[PDB]
Amino acid sequence: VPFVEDWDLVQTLGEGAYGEVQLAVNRVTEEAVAVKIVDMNIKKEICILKMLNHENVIKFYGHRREGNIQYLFMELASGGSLFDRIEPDIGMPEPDAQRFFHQLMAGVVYLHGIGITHRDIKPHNLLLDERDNLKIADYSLATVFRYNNRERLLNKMCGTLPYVAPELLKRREFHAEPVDVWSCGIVLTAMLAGELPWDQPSDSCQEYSDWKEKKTYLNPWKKIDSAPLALLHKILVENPSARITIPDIKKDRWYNKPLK
Ligand SMILES: CN(C)c1ncnc2nc[nH]c12
Ligand SMILES: [Cl-]
Repeated sequence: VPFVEDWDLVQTLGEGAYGEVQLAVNRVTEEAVAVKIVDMNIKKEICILKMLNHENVIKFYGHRREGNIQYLFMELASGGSLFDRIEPDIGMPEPDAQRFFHQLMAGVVYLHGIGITHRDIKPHNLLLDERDNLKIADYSLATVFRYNNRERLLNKMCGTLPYVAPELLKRREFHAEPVDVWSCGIVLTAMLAGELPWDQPSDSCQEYSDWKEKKTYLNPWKKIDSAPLALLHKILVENPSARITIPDIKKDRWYNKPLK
């Protein structure tokens, strides 16, 4: 079994483009963490990771260079991902979706508050701890959109097409926060319907045209109760300046509904 200083690398949790993530167990003390292995953009990632301190964001423990391998030591989420809690074509019980959505908003308010955009919110990047607490993971696409209290517009296109906001396909430059809000709306759809609404929010996508024409008698919308669906009407708004902000999501009727 491979090892790093005091830790044993004992199994693969994830295989992504950006290296492997391993379960690491201190042989002495028995503490289990996760270790991202990069065979060396990473200067920046580690800088953002060291900023992160919130119960709904993956904590960064530190890194070691060992030749051309960088090791990034991070909080372990032993509950797997939100992706594995979503039943295809069904989703999950509304009260569980609501709790995960509450946690996802707490995490995203946190990141936006330290001027960080995640840029790839999707169920594979939302991990669960042993108590099913949600942790926003993977800061490999994350970037600074606010510094010294001044906003910078983004112009890099990145993310995952079914989760990306339409302005990202159409505008030369756009605001960071409404793109992350949109991807949370697609995550909420996936949790309540167990299906993604469209391949991408482009005019050439029939499913996206159908939503803009308010055909909510179609899937996935017909599986979603009127209350969460009215919130999805405010989140999945094509014009990012008309799109609901997180302060106004927090005042939404479904957001505040007591559930099982
Ligand atoms: C799958 N994967 C990337 C991970 N699994 C468990 N805990 C983690 N902490 C950071 N990434 C983790
Ligand atoms: Cl899905």
